[PDB]
Order: sequence, then C-alpha cells, then structure tokens
Amino acid sequence: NFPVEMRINPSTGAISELTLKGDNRSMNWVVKTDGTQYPWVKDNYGWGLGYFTVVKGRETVKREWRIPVEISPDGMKVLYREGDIRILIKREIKQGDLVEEYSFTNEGEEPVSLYDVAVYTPFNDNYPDAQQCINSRAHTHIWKGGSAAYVNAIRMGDFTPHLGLVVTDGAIRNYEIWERGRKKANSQTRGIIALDLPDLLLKPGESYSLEWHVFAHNGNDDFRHKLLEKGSVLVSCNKYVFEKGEKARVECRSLEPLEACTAKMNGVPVPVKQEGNLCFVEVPMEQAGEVRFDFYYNGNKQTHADCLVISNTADLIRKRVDFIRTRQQMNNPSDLRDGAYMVYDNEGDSIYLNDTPNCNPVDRDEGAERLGMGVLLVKQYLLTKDPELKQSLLRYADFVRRKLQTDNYVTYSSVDQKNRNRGYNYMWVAELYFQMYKVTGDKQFVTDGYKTLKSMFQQFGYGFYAIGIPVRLGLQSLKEAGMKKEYTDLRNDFIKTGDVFVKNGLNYPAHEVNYEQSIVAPAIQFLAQLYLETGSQKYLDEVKRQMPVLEAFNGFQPSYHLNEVAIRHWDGHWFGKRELFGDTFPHYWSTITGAVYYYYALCTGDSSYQKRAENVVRNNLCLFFEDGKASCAYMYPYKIDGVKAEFYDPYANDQDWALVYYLLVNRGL
Repeated sequence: NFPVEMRINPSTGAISELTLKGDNRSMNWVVKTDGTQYPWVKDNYGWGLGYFTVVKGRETVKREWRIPVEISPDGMKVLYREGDIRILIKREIKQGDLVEEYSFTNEGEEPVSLYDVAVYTPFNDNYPDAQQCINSRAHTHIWKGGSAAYVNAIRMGDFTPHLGLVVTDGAIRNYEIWERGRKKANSQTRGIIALDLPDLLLKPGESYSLEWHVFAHNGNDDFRHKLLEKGSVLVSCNKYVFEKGEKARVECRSLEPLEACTAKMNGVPVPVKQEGNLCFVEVPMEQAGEVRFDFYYNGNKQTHADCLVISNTADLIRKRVDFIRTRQQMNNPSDLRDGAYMVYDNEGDSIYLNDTPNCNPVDRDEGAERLGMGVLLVKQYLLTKDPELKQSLLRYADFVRRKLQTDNYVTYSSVDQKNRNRGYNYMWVAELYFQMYKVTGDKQFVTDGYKTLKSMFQQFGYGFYAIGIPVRLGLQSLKEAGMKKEYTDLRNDFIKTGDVFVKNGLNYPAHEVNYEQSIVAPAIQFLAQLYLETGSQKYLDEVKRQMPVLEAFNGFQPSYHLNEVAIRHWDGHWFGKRELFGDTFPHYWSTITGAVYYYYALCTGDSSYQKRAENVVRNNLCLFFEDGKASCAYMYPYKIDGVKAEFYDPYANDQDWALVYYLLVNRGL
C-alpha cells in the first residue's frame, strides 16, 4: 500500500525525514530538525531522541540523549548511554510498517528512579499557509491511553495516505509541547511534541521497553482497524459528560477476546461484562466531578477513558448566567464601561480592568469576543423570561451602541475607540442586536443589526471569513420586522460572500492564524445557513466539499477534553491570565464545528450529525463550574516548555460563546 520510508540522521541517530512511498504529495510527516523549517528547531529534537530525569537518593540529573555510543551503518540500531541508563533503539520495516523498540536499561550498581521520561515525536503539525497545510501538514491526534496509546495524524486536506502510531509494548501516559513563544512563530505552530513514558523505577539490570508501529492508513476507520490488528484496544463511552444520575456505558473493543479484563471507576473496582471481543462497564454516575474509567487486561496492560459528571446542565447554565450578571457586569455610573460584561479574574474574585501589564491588552478589553456574554444572556432570557436579565441586557446593548460604536456603526472593542477596527467584532455586535429584537420587539435593533453588517461589508468587503456571521438570524429578523428592502439587500450581500467562499474553495486566506479551525468552520457555518435561506445547491455542494477538511481537525479520543474537539493551541496566550501557548482542549471555538454539524443535519437530514453536534457542545461544558465561574481555556498537555499545564486558566474571558452554541445546537436559539 504505502510503505514507510525514512532518512536517519547519521550524527544523532534520529529519524530526520519520515515519508510514505507512493504519496504523490511526498509529505514529510516530521518537522525538519536542522534549523531549515524553524531556525530554533535543531537536531536535539529529532524523532527518537529524548530525555529523562534520573534520581538516585538526593542526586537528581536531567539527561537528554542525542549522540549515540553506537549506530549501525543503516541507522536501524542506535545505542545511547546517559549516566547509568542505556537507551537502545531497534528499528525494522515489517510489511511496510516501521516498528521501533526502545529499551531503557539500568546498567548501574544502584536502583534508579526516572521521572519525566519522554521521546520526541516531532509530527509536522503547523500552519505555514493554507496550501502547504492542506497538502503537506497533519492534524496530530494524540491519545495518552497508556498501553493503548496512539497518534492518528490526518493530513490537513484529508487526502490519503494518513499516518498512525500505535503503541504495542509499554505505555504512553501523557505528552509535552516544546518550543512555543511569541518569537517562535506564535500561533502558527503546534510546536514539538514529546510523548511521555510512565515514571520508572529500575533496579540494576532491569529494563523498560516501549514499542510502537508507525504506518500508513486511509482514514479513521482504517486506522481503527489497523490499531486492533496490531493487538491494541479502543475505548469509548456513550457520552463524555454526564448529569448526575445518568448511566454510563464504557466499552473496550479488541480484535480477539481479552484475557482477565477488569475495570475501575476512580480507582474503585467495578464489574465488567465480556461478550467475545467486547468488554463493557455500565454504572450510574452519582457524584459530580471527574470520572476516570480504567481497563486492565492481558496481564500487564492498562488504558482509560476520561469523563465528567456535572450536577445538571440546566442548572449549570443558570448558574453561569447569574454569575455573568451579578459579578461580570460593570455596575458603576462614572466608569465609561458601565453596563459592559467584562473579563473576570477567578483567583482575585474581581472584574479585570485591563489596567495592568499583559501580553495583549486588546484581547482582555470590554468588547470584541466579550459580546458572547450578551448573546448568551439573550438566549437564556428567551428561555427563562428572567426580568433581571432583560434589564441587564438593555444596559449592555446601550453600552455597545453608545460606547463601542460610532453614530455611523463603525465598531470598536474599547471605549477609547483608539484601538483596532476588526471585522470579527461587527458580526457579534450585529448578532447581539438581532437577538435584542427578539427580547424587546423593538424594530430599531433590527435596523442597528442590519447597519452594523453594512458598515462591515463597506469596510472589509465580501470575503472576510468571520465567525458566526448571523445569516439566518439577520434575515429572519428582517422578515419578521417587515423590512422588505433591507431583507433583499442583506440577502444579496450574503450571496456575494457565498460566491467568494465558493470561488476560494480550500484556498483559505490567512487571518489571525494562517490556517485554522476558526477559518474553516465559519466558512461552512456561513454557507450552510446561506443554503438554508436560499436553497441554491452550489452552497451545499461547497459545504460537502469542505466538511472532510473541517472534520480532520477533530479526534475521537475517549475524553471529554478531546472527543470531537478541534485542535486549537494558542488562545491561552492571547486570552488567559497564564499567557501559555499550547494545546487548549477544549477551547470554546471548537463549538463552531458543533454549529456546523447542526446546520449540516438541517441541510441533509442526516441526524447522525445532530448527535455529533450535541457531543461537541456537551464536551465544552467542562469550561463552566458549579459556582457559576468559567474558564477561557483548558491547557491540556502535561507540560509546555517545562511549565506544568493541565489546568483551567483562571480568567473568564470569551468562553461564553460555547453556551451560545450549546443553545443553538440543542434548542435552535
């Protein structure tokens, strides 16, 4: 089919190039580690190199293997010796698949403990431009599944072949990201991935072995089939976020029946039923919080699923809305931001006033993406009819109209109006106004929505790939308000935009990132809505062409953080208190894909997409806490450039859009 081919660095023993024979695009699946792709990415990051911290009593030393003590002529056997630790790599190409075996041996006289043991796997996951991304870069779907860990690397344009890595001996417990920073291509690269082994304790002469297979495949089904053929397992749950009292069904699928399969729920044994090559657990979810399901099988193997239990969804949203109103709205006549919904510091329990040094003030200001708090409160008002929300919203909408806009509908994100005039901001302001018509019956909101959109098209033209262009909402509001001339005019403006997107196809222009899910998803979000309003097949045919490209951003890992959640890896820097670049899983714009799936199901009648939409938005509920607080990003990897991650950023900033889209998907609002 597509045998793996490689070039081995003769000085380090790393895999410097990994290609698939018969790929007409000749993609390199790794980042170049000679400084020629990124100047700061040099040969210490080669695939198969790595590091560990060795501890013997009080003596702690970090070692990085880079220069072999022995390397075979063909580069298929490489031996390193770093202090007491021997690292042997044995490579073989077997039926077109690369099989690598890493053994770590304590050759010393005393036991050693190894911590933060990792192998660099510098998958070529970065965003130089749309054309190179589509043909020559990969969305790297990492699953830290222990003995059943894997990486599914999907070429960003969805063209086969794709690449898989399946662990077949030992385990991968997590991953780290290296080489992020403002001066290291900022948002435009995922950085350098390192796969973390378990922490180890090795007596003298004892070894730990890790083996994996790297192989070509033809897509998610073929990847899954091959993973099972290689003797690993696949875990899945009926859902990844549960309301208290719901029943979870967790399945572990293998090729052949598992031997001695047992399970645990948060470390507590639970019964497993085995039916041939399926092992499953069914349990009630009776307590709020994280739930980890572990499977133990075949003597020494283990893997897991990560689930979340919440009290219940309706109350979660109610509490969030009440928090926004009672804690995150500026209530201070004689502050010019009076009425604004604002960034909030959950550590300090105070509104963030943007009066202190940070990496990008404009992304912590009183407008722009913070409009989502108003849009959320409207949708919740439409459900609940809470008069306190209405009063809060009237004040907000006044703040927006009077302080963030000029009389001619030029739209800023701060009261000074000295900062950027940015196309994204107009869509969200317009959405707010059209929603406010639904709250108030006041036709002036529909006029303001329409005129905001006109001001946007006047200034930015027709081919801006804005997020949440309110096509259905705007046109419905114009139809309902009886504004016939404005309806047809706006409809014609949307048709122009639709024609630009169709003509561009996969040649997506660069925006704030060169290529990303919140360029692709909004294109399709717009086109699907334009189809639902016009019935012109040309827009639906473009949706269908682009869907596989959007779906490639999303993995199927059995975690609420990851399952159908788009790869995004920069918003912690621009929006968070901790200012950390690196994988954010979930980041709330992943819900745009949910919106797309919702619209696609309306367009085609394919209800499997509605279930998928529900899954996407459900998984973003982890950003909202039971006291009404929220987080702008979950920083997912173990560490990023040595800094501990695995945390919710302590700012509530822009994440309330996830609930805006939750309510779209689930209630059509």
